[PDB]
Amino acid sequence: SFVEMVDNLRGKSGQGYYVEMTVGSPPQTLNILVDTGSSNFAVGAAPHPFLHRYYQRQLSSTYRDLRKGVYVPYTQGKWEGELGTDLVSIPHGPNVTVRANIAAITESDKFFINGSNWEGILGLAYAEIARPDDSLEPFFDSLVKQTHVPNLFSLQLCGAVGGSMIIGGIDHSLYTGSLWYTPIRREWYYEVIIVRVEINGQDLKMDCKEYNYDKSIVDSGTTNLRLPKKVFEAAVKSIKAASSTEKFPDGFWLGEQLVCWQAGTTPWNIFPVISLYLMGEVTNQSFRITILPQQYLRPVESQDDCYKFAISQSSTGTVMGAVIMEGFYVVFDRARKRIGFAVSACHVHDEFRTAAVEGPFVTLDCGYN
Ligand SMILES: CC(C)[C@H](NC(=O)C[C@H](O)[C@H](COc1cc(F)cc(F)c1)NC(=O)c1cc(C(=O)N[C@H](C)c2ccccc2)cc(N(C)S(C)(=O)=O)c1)C(=O)Nc1cc(C(=O)O)cc(C(=O)O)c1
Repeated sequence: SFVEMVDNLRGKSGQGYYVEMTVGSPPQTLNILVDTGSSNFAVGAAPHPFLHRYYQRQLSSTYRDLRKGVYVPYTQGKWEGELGTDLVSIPHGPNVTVRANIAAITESDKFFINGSNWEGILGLAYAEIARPDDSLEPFFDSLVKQTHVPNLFSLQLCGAVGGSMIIGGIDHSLYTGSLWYTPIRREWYYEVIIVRVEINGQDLKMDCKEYNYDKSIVDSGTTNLRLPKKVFEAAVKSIKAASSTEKFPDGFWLGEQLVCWQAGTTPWNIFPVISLYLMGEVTNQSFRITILPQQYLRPVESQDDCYKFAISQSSTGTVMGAVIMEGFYVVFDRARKRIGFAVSACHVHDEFRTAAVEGPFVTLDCGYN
């Protein structure tokens, strides 16, 4: 109903945002990771060193085994298991219950995270990247087909963890400024197009096709801003440059090690802002999201302040992870093939620089084919 949905996501810093859900009759309560970079609904369905609870199909008078197996590889970990359907509802979501495909995770490899407090994954992307193939209708597609929930969801992910997932519409009480929309290039991943990248106003000077080699995606279930080999080296080089007045292990830039400062004395100001120019809704029109250092230096667990560098290389294209999403209010407007960004209530405060969604701007394409 909306207020009912605000603050429906928890997580522990750096381990992923989950929403509560229920599967089966009687209802079984599970914490489910919100993942826009995939398309399978899947829950642990067997004991595991990291699972404090799981799905027990036999205890469901509504479970229908589909007799198929399923394997899902992510960048990070992987799992396989048993396909089936069941009844699913979201306590602090809309007031509906839907029959949806469920993958019962029977074994997994580096998937579950110790102390993460979630036990499954909600893949909110399109059917074209469902496993085993696009015949396996994704939870959200079931939701819209089986009910009146509009084809739309929004994600307010908070840092410094909580946030909100508004299913079915836009809660205006949760963002300021205006919504800026970028076209979903193609309905598989949420694919978007980056037309320009700026660091403290310096242009990276690359052919805009490089920012999107071989795709750019918006993915609530990846931690980092991930950048293509070329773009990444160029960005690091500029962030290193602008902060060389300090010392870092040269593995810190690969994320393997931390940097520390004493409480309240982090030199935030020597870390540059990053600006991503996303393609607009009209010809030759952009807009930008600006990303503060408080966003790409993730705070990591003595009473010193320590940070991981949360920008990493990728060779499967750009991924606008939690790093990028945490500032902003993000609208996945499926009905209109577009992704909106506005600044969030829980945005990063700093008495000098602000994260912002701003525009319009102009340019003269940038997609990889
Ligand atoms: C099946 C596809 C839809 C699949 N989609 C995805 O992998 C993207 C998802 O968002 C996928 C889902 O989430 C997972 C969370 C886990 F804990 C484990 C895990 F395995 C996954 N995420 C990731 O792969 C991922 C998660 C994380 C990560 O840390 N996630 C945690 C839970 C999190 C923490 C804070 C905020 C939000 C989430 C990190 C990364 N990085 C590589 S990183 C270090 O940030 O740069 C990646 C995919 O693209 N698979 C695939 C991968 C590759 C490849 O990279 O090698 C190649 C292909 C292919 O066939 O083309 C297909």
